[PDB]
Amino acid sequence: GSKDNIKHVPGGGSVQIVYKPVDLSKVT
Repeated sequence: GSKDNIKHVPGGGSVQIVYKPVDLSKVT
């Protein structure tokens, strides 16, 4: 019913490290 089932990746971490490493600890 479907072609080759082509994969699409709108987002797979491609977005850019959204999770910021904690910078607050850095302040000390």
